[PDB]
Amino acid sequence: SATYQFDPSHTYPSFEADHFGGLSVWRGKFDKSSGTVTLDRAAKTGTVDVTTDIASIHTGSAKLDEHLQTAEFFDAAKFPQANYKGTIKFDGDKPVSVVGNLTLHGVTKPLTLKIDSFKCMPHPMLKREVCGVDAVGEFSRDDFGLDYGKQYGFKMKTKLLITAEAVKQ
Amino acid sequence: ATYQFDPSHTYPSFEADHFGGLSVWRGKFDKSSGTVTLDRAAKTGTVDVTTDIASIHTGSAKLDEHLQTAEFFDAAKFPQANYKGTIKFDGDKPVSVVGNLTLHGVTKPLTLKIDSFKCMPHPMLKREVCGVDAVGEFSRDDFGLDYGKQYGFKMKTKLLITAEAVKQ
Ligand SMILES: CC(C)=CCC/C(C)=C/CC/C(C)=C/CC/C(C)=C/CC/C(C)=C/CC/C(C)=C/CC/C(C)=C/CC/C(C)=C/COP(=O)(O)OP(=O)(O)O
Ligand SMILES: CC(C)=CCC/C(C)=C/CC/C(C)=C/CC/C(C)=C/CC/C(C)=C/CC/C(C)=C/CC/C(C)=C/CC/C(C)=C/COP(=O)(O)OP(=O)(O)O
Repeated sequence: SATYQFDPSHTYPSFEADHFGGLSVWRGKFDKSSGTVTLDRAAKTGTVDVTTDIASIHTGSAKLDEHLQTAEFFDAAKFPQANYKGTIKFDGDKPVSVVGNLTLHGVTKPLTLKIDSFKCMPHPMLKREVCGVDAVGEFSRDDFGLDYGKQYGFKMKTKLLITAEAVKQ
Repeated sequence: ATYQFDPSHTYPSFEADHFGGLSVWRGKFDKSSGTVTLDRAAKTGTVDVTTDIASIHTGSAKLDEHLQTAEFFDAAKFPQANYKGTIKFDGDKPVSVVGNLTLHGVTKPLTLKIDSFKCMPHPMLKREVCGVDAVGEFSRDDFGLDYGKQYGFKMKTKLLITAEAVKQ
């Protein structure tokens, strides 16, 4: 069993969201995350606790970024952070998913992240073990009270593409 | 027909390796512009697009600035990347763009696969808008961008392209 702290400079949730009913895909990410992983490879368990600052969104449009902070969408004044906690599941000898709960826009809903890749190595600078993952999830944003655009043909399905690296304490 | 890219819905996003599979860097370039031609009867069309290197966003300001330097893109020398290509149709629908990318002053062949294509009247502008999601992949060392190669970094770089163009 081991405890690791996410390296913010290599931990980001990226997303994909719909524009105009399939016209194109909005892609972007949140720049500021932090948290902790625990992993016990021999017991085939582990956990994640991660927090993302909503104000750190980047869409490519500074105007959209600022607009999404308002009460029409994230209401970042009331809910500055999103938080995910979950239990790591293994399939064979490697982690394969995290089953847990996301709190976004003040609302808590189930969310499972599938782990597409997992690697551990000695960190080229800090020396201690660093574990890294690529993971994916999807949710319907209206389940978190985020239904803007629904009345105009926008699809609520939101994809998450997660980069994370965590360094053993 | 001729269409101008709407910069606010046109972005090349990317995926790149970190430490030989440790994780995936994701980001995008925020500023692009250009033009599409489409003759859907004749089943042909073209793309001409330019992206500003200084518009890169990776989530890490330190990395964004390091990428500008002569160690990587050398934006003082080469501020823009430019892609031109010919649209191919798989019948009625565009399916790919076959062309050339100029990146870091080097021109190489690059094919973009079109995963989705839709045209519709634009809500606000009241002219036709066409939109695509497209993908491509290249090896960055083919453009002289080999940083990290000595240290196990993979050179395969994926492009995930969002584009919307409004009919003139
Ligand atoms: C071993 C190890 C490393 C283990 C770890 C394992 C692991 C999997 C760890 C998890 C790590 C991490 C980082 C997890 C992240 C978890 C978190 C907190 C996730 C939540 C992320 C989050 C905040 C998601 C929100 C996503 C959303 C809803 C984004 C916004 C999408 C968006 C752009 C919607 C469109 C809105 C609008 C208004 C569009 C219209 O455009 P507009 O320009 O106005 O004009 P037009 O009129 O043309 O439409
Ligand atoms: C009808 C219609 C709409 C038709 C249109 C069809 C169509 C397909 C149109 C195309 C539209 C568009 C927008 C096309 C775009 C084409 C263009 C010009 C594409 C080029 C984009 C471009 C500039 C690509 C470059 C991508 C690259 C190489 C990005 C950087 C990758 C990167 C971050 C690599 C990592 C490098 C390093 C050094 C990482 C290590 O640093 P770090 O992790 O901080 O370090 P350490 O751990 O030590 O701290």
